[PDB]
Amino acid sequence: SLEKQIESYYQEIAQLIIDMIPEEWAEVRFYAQEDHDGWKIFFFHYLSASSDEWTKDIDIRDVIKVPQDEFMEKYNELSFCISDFRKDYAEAFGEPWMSFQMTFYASGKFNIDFYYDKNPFDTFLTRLAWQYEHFGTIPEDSFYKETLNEYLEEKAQGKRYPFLEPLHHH
Amino acid sequence: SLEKQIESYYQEIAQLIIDMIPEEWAEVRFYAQEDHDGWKIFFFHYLSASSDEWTKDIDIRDVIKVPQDEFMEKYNELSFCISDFRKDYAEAFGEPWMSFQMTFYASGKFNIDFYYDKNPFDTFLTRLAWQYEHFGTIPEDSFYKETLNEYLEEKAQGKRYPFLEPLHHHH
Repeated sequence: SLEKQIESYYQEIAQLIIDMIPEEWAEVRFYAQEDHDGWKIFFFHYLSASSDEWTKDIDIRDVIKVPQDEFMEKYNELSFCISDFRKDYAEAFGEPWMSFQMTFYASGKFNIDFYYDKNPFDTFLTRLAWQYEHFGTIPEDSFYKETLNEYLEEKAQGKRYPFLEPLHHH
Repeated sequence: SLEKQIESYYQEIAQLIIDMIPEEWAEVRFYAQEDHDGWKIFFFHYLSASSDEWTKDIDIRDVIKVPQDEFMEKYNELSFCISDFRKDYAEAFGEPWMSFQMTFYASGKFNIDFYYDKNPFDTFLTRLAWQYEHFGTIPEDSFYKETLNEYLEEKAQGKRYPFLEPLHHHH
């Protein structure tokens, strides 16, 4: 079925991410983006089981035990998998996704949503805005805070970027 | 012309590498490989203008002052450029290259060669073997050393891997 084939892409992507995570995790959220011209942004965050804090993929290198090339190899395979998935999806569906979001849990639950919007933001600002939407994080550094304001002023005008957003007292 | 179009890829690849380099540099050596199923290895080293020591691409991230995502962005663009190049080259000439090496200098001078062999080694060992062939490096760490032995054992049998060797009767 088409559903099972989508599950296989999920499993293959999740496994590559799991291969890069150096410790026990409770939850992972992954963002992947590619346009018609091959411009790409992708990253994941994961909830550490032992500290209960979210950790960025890019921070793994600080604590990594295996050689860097081993990590970069999985990174490459993940970047390939994203592009290969996009082509096949476009051949089947008739058009490509522009981005997707995937969350998965220790329990084996997952969900994946596809989006067809252009992202006007660069990699650095895409991650901060993604963080902001997913976890309410304002960053500590002042330059990072200023950069996040770029996104926040866009939202203040009534613009929305559902591609980087998660899914009555007073 | 075909010559101009292909030189335009070389320049675009060099510029992406230069964007990642955080200091003055005298020389860069680049290796790139992709097969038919999209399996990829690529990396560069550059020669510092002062030190003057060779530095690995992967070690740049210890010293950068920009956010990591800015470097990862340039990394992604370089990676795409490689695959985009390969695919256009295959369309034009009928068969893709399997790997290539490029050296370029501060002056804008460069040398390049294309290969059509399959590399049986993985990313980690490929760099070790590439470093062994370009700079004669033998790793201090004993795990790194015994990994390189896998490659040296092949060489003891007369096997050669020109896709990772640098681009006479004196003693």
